[PDB]
Amino acid sequence: REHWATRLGLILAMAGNAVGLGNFLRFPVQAAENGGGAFMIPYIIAFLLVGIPLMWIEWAMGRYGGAQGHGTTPAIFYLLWRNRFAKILGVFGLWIPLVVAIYYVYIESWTLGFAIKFLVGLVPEPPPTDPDSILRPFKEFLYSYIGVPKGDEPILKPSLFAYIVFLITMFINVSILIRGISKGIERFAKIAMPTLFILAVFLVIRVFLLETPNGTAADGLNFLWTPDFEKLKDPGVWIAAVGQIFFTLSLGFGAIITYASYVRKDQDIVLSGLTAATLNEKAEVILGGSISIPAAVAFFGVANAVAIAKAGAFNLGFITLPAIFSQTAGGTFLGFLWFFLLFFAGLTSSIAIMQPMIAFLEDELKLSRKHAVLWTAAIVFFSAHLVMFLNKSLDEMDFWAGTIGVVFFGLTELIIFFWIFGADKAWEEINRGGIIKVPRIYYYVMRYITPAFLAVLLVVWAREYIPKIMEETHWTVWITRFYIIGLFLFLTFLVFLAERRRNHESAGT
Ligand SMILES: CCCCCCCCO[C@@H]1O[C@H](CO)[C@@H](O)[C@H](O)[C@H]1O
Ligand SMILES: CCCCCCCCO[C@@H]1O[C@H](CO)[C@@H](O)[C@H](O)[C@H]1O
Ligand SMILES: CCCCCCCCO[C@@H]1O[C@H](CO)[C@@H](O)[C@H](O)[C@H]1O
Ligand SMILES: CCCCCCCCO[C@@H]1O[C@H](CO)[C@@H](O)[C@H](O)[C@H]1O
Ligand SMILES: CCCCCCCCO[C@@H]1O[C@H](CO)[C@@H](O)[C@H](O)[C@H]1O
Ligand SMILES: CC(C)C[C@H](N)C(=O)O
Ligand SMILES: [Cl-]
Ligand code: NA
Ligand code: NA
Repeated sequence: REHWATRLGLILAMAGNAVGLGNFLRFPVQAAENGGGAFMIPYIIAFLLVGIPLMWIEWAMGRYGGAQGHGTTPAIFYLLWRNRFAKILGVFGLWIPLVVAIYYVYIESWTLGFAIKFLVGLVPEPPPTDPDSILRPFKEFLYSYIGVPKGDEPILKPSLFAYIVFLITMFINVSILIRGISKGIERFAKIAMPTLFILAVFLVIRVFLLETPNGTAADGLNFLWTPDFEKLKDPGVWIAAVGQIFFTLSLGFGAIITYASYVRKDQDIVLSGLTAATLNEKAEVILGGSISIPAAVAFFGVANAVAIAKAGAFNLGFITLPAIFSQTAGGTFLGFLWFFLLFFAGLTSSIAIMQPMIAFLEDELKLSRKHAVLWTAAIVFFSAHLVMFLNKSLDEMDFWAGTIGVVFFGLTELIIFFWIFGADKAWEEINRGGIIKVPRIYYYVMRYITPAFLAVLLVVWAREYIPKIMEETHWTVWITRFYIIGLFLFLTFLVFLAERRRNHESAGT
């Protein structure tokens, strides 16, 4: 089996797994929509009660499976719980990353396309004072790129440039993955992560220099870091916070599990897992939190900045920020640096959510790496046509896989590892070879608190939010639901073929 070559390479690869579009695009919007500082308390609590403990659990499961030649959940769940239902539950650990990859790589390609256009100066020219006259051109720029519907039909018409850039983006992902764990992902991470940190710090510094009649960057920081205990009683803020913690730490996506399956059986995962999680949180709350919101608040003030965040998931990052930058000397190049930052952030993450399908094809169907990467790329490329052409398909996938699915799967993997496999065997497995030990209090959090927390959250989700999503949506959501259910059936069939192959192999040995 492949292994990470160095400790630093492993840490930077896992940090790159985590530090993505989630830190720079998703976090600011989630925080802004939910009262800034009012979001942060639940967010910190969720990190401590869900993020940290689940990170350790996923590292442990991955390392445990890898020692036996398995990096994905169909096989790993079965190793933990020898029951056919384990294998079926395990399909989610392939299905989630695949469905998320389908839309995530497309959004990642937008950042490459924008980076290129900002670099070469093919960007809107706002008329030099009224905000709308400054934002509108950038709104139109994004809408023309992805082809937002201008009429009634729920159909997208991406530009030719966007489509070609998606092809290039797929090619770049493949070129890293096809080189494997140590020569591909690890090597790339040693270059991308420092570059990413440098760009982000530079952008924070530039943003902190912003001052207008409407405010300063510091007003943005105060908004985000001022506690509001009157929201702690709102289930919505908790659901938001926990969802962001899952997405941001790559938890419940089977991706941490697969990366950890390349860690040697003896190697520490306690300090390593904690460091990766901690690096992600610094990049999220310090870097991600200090770019978009402070820029927006400085130029528009808090109320408007909040209204912008609520407008869409992409307004703040693809429209508002570049518009703000355009009003400053060298602002187009600053826009380039921003999109280049997002691209590297996305790229180090998308390789992580494609690796689970690759590992499954290698481990369970015995494909060569080359064929496993190419088939994985073909499935993602093909499927992405749904997200590229059908309005709001992206939103549906992000909900079922990227939102509900990961919380469900996080709870599932915890129950399988800490309840069925056995809490004490699980604890031993986590701490084995640890440079540090997990604090004793975390045994009780993992066994009792975390699962209760998640169960309650999932119930509130199903009761107070999913009814609307099932009944108040346009009929075209069933196109996406049909397709991703078919993907689940296809993956279950592959797991069935893998057990048949194992049966035929064992009969020959
Ligand atoms: C069922 C269809 C399977 C894959 C068909 C993909 C067809 C891609 O179509 C392309 O879309 C681009 C972006 O809109 C346009 O720039 C090009 O005109 C067009 O060739
Ligand atoms: C990184 C290299 C990507 C090259 C993609 C080329 C896409 C060609 O796209 C064309 O570009 C023309 C000029 O911009 C436009 O007039 C047309 O709308 C468009 O068809
Ligand atoms: C679900 C994924 C398949 C949808 C993408 C199909 C691509 C359709 O392609 C379209 O064909 C039209 C007429 O031929 C042309 O007007 C456009 O150039 C082109 O975008
Ligand atoms: C997955 C749903 C989105 C698919 C993209 C629809 C692209 C619309 O393209 C349409 O294709 C029709 C059939 O070829 C043609 O009759 C029309 O010329 C054209 O408008
Ligand atoms: C609910 C999540 C709380 C996480 C914070 C744990 C802080 C670590 O707490 C420490 O743990 C050590 C090892 O058990 C003990 O030696 C110390 O008594 C204690 O200070
Ligand atoms: C799906 C995950 C790989 C996403 C990544 N953790 C991010 O924050 O963007
Ligand atoms: Cl374009
Ligand atoms: Na993240
Ligand atoms: Na990343």
